[PDB]
Amino acid sequence: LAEALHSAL
Ligand SMILES: [Mn+2]
Repeated sequence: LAEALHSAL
């Protein structure tokens, strides 16, 4: 989830 958020951002 951390990196999902990074990509989303
Ligand atoms: Mn990242």
